[PDB]
Formats: sequence, C-alpha cells, structure tokens
Amino acid sequence: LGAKPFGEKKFIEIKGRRMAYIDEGTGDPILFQHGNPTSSYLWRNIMPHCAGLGRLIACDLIGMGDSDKLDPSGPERYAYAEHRDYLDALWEALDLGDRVVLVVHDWGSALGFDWARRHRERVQGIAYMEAIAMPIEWADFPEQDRDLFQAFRSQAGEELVLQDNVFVEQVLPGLILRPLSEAEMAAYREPFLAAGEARRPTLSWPRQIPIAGTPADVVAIARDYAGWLSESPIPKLFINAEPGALTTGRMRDFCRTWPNQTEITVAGAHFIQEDSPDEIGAAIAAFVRRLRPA
Ligand SMILES: [Ca+2]
Ligand SMILES: [Ca+2]
Ligand SMILES: [Ca+2]
Ligand SMILES: [Cl-]
Repeated sequence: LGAKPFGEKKFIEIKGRRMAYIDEGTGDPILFQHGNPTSSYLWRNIMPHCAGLGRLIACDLIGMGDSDKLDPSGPERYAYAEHRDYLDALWEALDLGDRVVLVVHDWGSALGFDWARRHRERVQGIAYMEAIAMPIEWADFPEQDRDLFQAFRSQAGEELVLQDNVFVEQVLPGLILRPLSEAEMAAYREPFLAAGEARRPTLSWPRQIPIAGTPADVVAIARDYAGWLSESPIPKLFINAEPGALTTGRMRDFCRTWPNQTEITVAGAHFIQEDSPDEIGAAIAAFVRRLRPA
C-alpha cells in the first residue's frame, strides 16, 4: 500500500475558483475521478500501475481535496449540477483530447458517466467500480448503511455531517475492510478539519443520490446515462467487489448487461481502492494496454 500521495498537486482557476488536480505523464488521458468523501488521494496506489501508458490525471472535486470551497456555502450548495459545471470546465481546461479513458467511482462515476454520454466521441474506454450506475430504490441501498443515509437525507443531516463529520469519520472507515493508518485518515479528513460548511460537500452528496425518485434532476440524468451505457459499444471494465456495497443486487445485475465489458472481482466493500489497489491498478493497466496497442 502506501500513505504518500501520487504526484504533486497542481492548481488552475475555474469559474473564479481554484481547483486542484494531479497531472503526470504524456499522451492520451487516463482520468481518475473520486467520489464522496474522498479526493484524488483515493487513487494514489492505483495510478502508479498506469505509468507510461498515458497522461495520468486525478481531479479534486470542488469543495473537496485541495480545491476551493464555495462560499457562501449552505443547503443549496454542492448539488450535482454545480459540481458538474466546475468539473466540466476543469476537464475542458486540461485539454484532454479525444481518446480519454475514464476510471470512476461513486459520485465520480455519476459525473464521469454523464460526461461520457455528452462527449461519447472522445471516450476510448470506461473503467468503473462501486458506481451509481442507475436510479435506485431504498430496497437496493446497502442494508447496513440504509438508516444512516435516510438520516443524512433528513433534518438530522446537518448535525451528523457538518457538526460531527460522520461521512469522513464513520462511513469512510466503515466501508474499508483493512485498517487505515494515522496518515491515511489525516489525508482524508484534512479538507474537512473545520466543523460547519467546510463539510457541506459530504452532506450534499448523499442528498443527491438518485433514490426513490428524488432528487428528480439527478434521477433523470442517471436514467439517461444508464440507458446509454446499456447500449454503448465503448469498451468497459467493471471492477466488481466482494462483498461490495453500492454496486450489488439489482444495480450489479444491470451493469452486467452492459456491452463490450470485461469484469473482475476484487475484495472490498465500497472504498475498494484501499483494500485491493494492486488488483485494481493491474486490471486498469491491462485494460488500457488493450485499448492502446503498439
Ligand atoms: Ca490522438
Ligand atoms: Ca429506516
Ligand atoms: Ca473498516
Ligand atoms: Cl454520497
């Protein structure tokens, strides 16, 4: 494993804000996108496996990692649409070209899948894991975390997350099978050390998950890329997890119907990158080598 980050953080001004990201190497991009409540740090032990296979990029979503917070922050800030506007602009500013390989997880997959559907001609391949592949129902949500997420999506959410930082301190470790080190948790809580709005992104995200028809805008967006992905011939790599968490049951059955897809199973719950980074990195690298033959 390892607690040291991959490359050095770079910064760029987007919509009057400063966003952080990792950009190492040359060639066609291999774009890694994290979800909630992580950052580019999530891919630190996976990105190395793709050394020399392309331009390795990992962006910190707005309000997360080393990216700027959006003040004034509040209940209406950090919704999917806002995150998309900033990520779209960052990805445009990075001059990615037209043969991009996406590696997505959690909210990074919702964002990545949507971007791919909108820029399909520029997508060479899609590797995904523990993703939001379609709108779901409460019965599809992981049983052990179901009540907690229903609470996030209620008035109790502010105290749980903004005051007590539950997504970072409880959910994150709770969905990783192996024990995290002091430095690893320090890296994960760093962007959220301050109580209050600094932690808003970690609360707004669960309130955006397309569950039982709400929120309607994200449900529609997910229904859109779900339908598209089920018909798209773009090569895909589905990294299934055991026991897994989000991508299980019906969603997993759905993902398994997607065309031109390779699948492997690795040990892990939700944040599988912390449990099987070498298996994941090796799979992604092989995927890319097949997509980019010499
Ligand atoms: Ca080219
Ligand atoms: Ca309940
Ligand atoms: Ca654990
Ligand atoms: Cl979430």
